Order: sequence, then structure tokens, then C-alpha cells
Amino acid sequence: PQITLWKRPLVTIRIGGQLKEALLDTGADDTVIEELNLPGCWKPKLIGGIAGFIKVRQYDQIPVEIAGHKAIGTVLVGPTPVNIIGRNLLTQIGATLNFCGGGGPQITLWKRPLVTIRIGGQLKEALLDTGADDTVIEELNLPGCWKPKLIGGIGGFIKVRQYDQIPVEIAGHKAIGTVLVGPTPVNIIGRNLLTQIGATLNF
Ligand SMILES: CCCC[C@@H](CN[C@@H](CCCC)C(=O)N[C@@H](CCC(N)=O)C(=O)N[C@@H](CCCNC(N)=[NH2+])C(N)=O)NC(=O)[C@@H](NC(=O)[C@@H](NC(C)=O)[C@@H](C)O)[C@@H](C)CC
Repeated sequence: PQITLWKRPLVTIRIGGQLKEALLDTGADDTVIEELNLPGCWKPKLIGGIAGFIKVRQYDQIPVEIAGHKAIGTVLVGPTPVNIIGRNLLTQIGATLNFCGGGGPQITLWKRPLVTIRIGGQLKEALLDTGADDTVIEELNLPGCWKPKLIGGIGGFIKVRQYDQIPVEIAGHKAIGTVLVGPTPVNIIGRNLLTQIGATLNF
């Protein structure tokens, strides 16, 4: 399918025989699913996100059907806020990110989808994250007014400053919208700006 990003990219998956809903997440290295039992052997791991680390169980070589497309790979199980399909399995199903519905750059997901952005006069690197509602930038002295906000994900919540109507050029494509500023470990471009540049998921 071709999937636009006006709403969260939620799909049905089948894993262990069970149907579950999960988010297609270009900003996730790995696939992480809420607590459940998987047939077999696992090992403990820690993984990180916007707001810290959590402990998970790693299962290897697990068959997963994602909207009808077959994958077999690593699934992490633990207290994730949302079930997420990460790049380890998105690559198996042939998923790419495409600008302007395919006329613009194609970005494969073998490595993190990092691109150059321009914001407040400054050039920065940022991750294109289909699993982020909002755009979150590293502490930057933007002039202007703001409101407090808290945003969540793996590890909990962080406090940020919400600025509106901020221009953000992404790989040469102009966007303008809300930007959240705070201590994120990676600059994140979320769906609020990805939609403005005609970014789609395709497989
Ligand atoms: C789970 C919640 C939905 C997915 C998540 C994906 N964001 C990326 C951001 C990249 C990091 C800042 C992510 O967490 N990636 C993880 C996913 C876990 C994974 N293992 O793949 C990752 O790739 N982690 C690497 C990063 C390295 C960690 N550090 C280290 N190894 N030293 C890893 N392998 O652990 N989205 C988010 O966290 C966003 N949350 C949301 O969009 C919504 N919040 C919630 C709770 O649903 C909305 C209501 O705010 C944040 C940014 C706010 C806008």
C-alpha cells in the first residue's frame, strides 16, 4: 500500500497467532510489542526512547505478518506505550519513505532516516519519525513566545516548550508548523511536518 501520515500509520499484525494493532515507525530501530507470551526462548535487553530506558525481552526469528506481508525477525516484548513496527521488520516488507508521493527523494530504512533540516537560521540533522505525532528539536534558543507541554514515549515523559508557526525546511522542502523544544536525544521530524512535504510510506 501507499500510506499517508494525516493519521497515525496503524496497521493490523499477526504474531504468535494473535491479531494486534501496531504503528509503522521509521524512528524505531526495533519492533516492540506490549507484554504477551511468545513461544520460545528470550533474553533481557534495555532499549531507549524520547524519555529514558525500559527493560524488554528479546525474541529472535519470530514470524510476523504485517498487513498481509510476511516477516521473520526480532521482536522485543515489554511495557511499551504503543506497539511499534521498527526498521528491522519494515525493511523485510520493502517499506520506504517517499517525498511528494514518490516524485521526490526515496529513503530506505536499512539505517536511521537522518536528514538535514533548517530551523531558526540553523542547519541540524533530524530523524524522519512516522511514529511521532509532533516535531521535537534539541535545546535551541528560539526567540518568541511558547507554552509548556509534556510529551511521552519509551521511558516516560519529558517537558518541552511549544512554539507555533515555525518554518522548518526539510531536505530542501519548506514546511511551517509547531515545534517542540527540549532535551531529546535525537531531533525528530514528526507527522505534523511530514504531511506538509507529502511524505508517504510505501510497500
Ligand atoms: C513508543 C511511542 C510511539 C513511538 C515513538 C517513536 N520515537 C522514536 C524516537 C527516537 C529516539 C528519540 C523511538 O522511541 N525510537 C526507539 C524505539 C525503540 C527501539 N528499540 O527501536 C529507538 O529506536 N530506540 C533506539 C535508540 C538508542 C537508545 N540509546 C542507546 N542504545 N544508548 C534503541 N535501539 O533503543 N514516538 C514517540 O516517542 C513520540 N510520541 C508520540 O508520538 C505520542 N506518545 C505516545 C506515548 O504515544 C504522542 C501522543 O505524543 C514522541 C517523540 C513525542 C512526539
